[PDB]
Amino acid sequence: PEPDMISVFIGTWNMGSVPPPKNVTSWFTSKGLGKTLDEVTVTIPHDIYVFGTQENSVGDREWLDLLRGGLKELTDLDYRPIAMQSLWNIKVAVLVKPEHENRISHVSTSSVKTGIANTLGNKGAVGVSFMFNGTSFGFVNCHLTSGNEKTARRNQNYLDILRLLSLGDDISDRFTHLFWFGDLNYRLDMDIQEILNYISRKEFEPLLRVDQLNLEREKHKVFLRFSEEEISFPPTYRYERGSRDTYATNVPSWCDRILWKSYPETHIICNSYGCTDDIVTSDHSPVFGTFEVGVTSAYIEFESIEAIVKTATKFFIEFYSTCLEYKKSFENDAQSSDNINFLKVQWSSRQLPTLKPILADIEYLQDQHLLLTVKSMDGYESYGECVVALKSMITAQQFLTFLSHRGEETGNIRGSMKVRV
Repeated sequence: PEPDMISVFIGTWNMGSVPPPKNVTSWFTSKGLGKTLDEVTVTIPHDIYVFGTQENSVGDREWLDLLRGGLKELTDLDYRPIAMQSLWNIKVAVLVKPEHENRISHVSTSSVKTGIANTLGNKGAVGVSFMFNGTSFGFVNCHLTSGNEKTARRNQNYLDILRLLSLGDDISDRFTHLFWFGDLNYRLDMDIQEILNYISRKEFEPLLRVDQLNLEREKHKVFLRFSEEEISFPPTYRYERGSRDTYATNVPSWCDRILWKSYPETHIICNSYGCTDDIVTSDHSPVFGTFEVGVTSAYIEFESIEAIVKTATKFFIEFYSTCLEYKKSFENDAQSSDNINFLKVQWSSRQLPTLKPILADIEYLQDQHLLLTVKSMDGYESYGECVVALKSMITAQQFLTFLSHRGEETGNIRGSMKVRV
């Protein structure tokens, strides 16, 4: 009866403060350049459409009506808005096929301004989250600091959004699938003429080697734990308005991006990632991404858990899951330190709780996830969280993962657990 997979469309477009054209068909249908949807059979009406825009001067009401009208003319379906959020001229909207409206719950929205001198809200982010049956989704649409030289400012904008957006403890591990897209504004570290030469040859690999987002991700400095699909479309900025023949330091760049972060052992596949070449009202080309995503419609026991945490003495663990009705441990009963500012802490089975899932079916349990948070006895401060999938843990089996807190890696965790049915 209920679906076990959905198709999600994500579109991002910096509209350049001018009216869009009446027809943006190519954007909605993943047609143009890059990884595209070419066949009739794969160009499907998606279950969820998410539209993120920047420099959007269309009124909220009017823009949503254009999206609803556009989807209706395209699909013959009356797509239902489930949420929308604007921050000044940064706007996101989520629309769902009518047959799925009953499956949506726990809708949330949020926005954050980023700036030192500027808090107008033309730089920042907007966010929307919800549950589709038992699977949660977060969508963040941003517009970060511009300029070739401002990489460090963009990385800080990212960190500030991650820490301050109140969707649904940062947002990193709040959702089964977190999509982050927009005008990220990362540029190419290369001279204008060399860039244009490579673009003429349709040779994108030499350019992608000097893309600042790729370099910063590779250096572990931003978008930790996010993935991006391979880019095979030309830079989406900066074009002359009225054609895509001519690019206008502001060298050509892939400013407009879609990235995702998913819970372990989930099903997610990127089916398209590209840009249009026939929408020409803005100095940016619209970018599309489509995804196939899995959705979901007994005693959990721990033999032991060991963690290494950054600290300069006693810690406990909180266990959280949507499949539970929340639970906690006693303090660690052992600790040691090979190195200064790191503490190895151990919890024997006596210190650890037994968790009780709501249903006992294997098909239900294999799709669930546990959130573990390590907190200090003194102050109840989080020193790190991680997510463990139950899919491979159903004898005792070992999990091994890493602790994160507010965008910093803060240690690791290893444990033995049993899921009995």
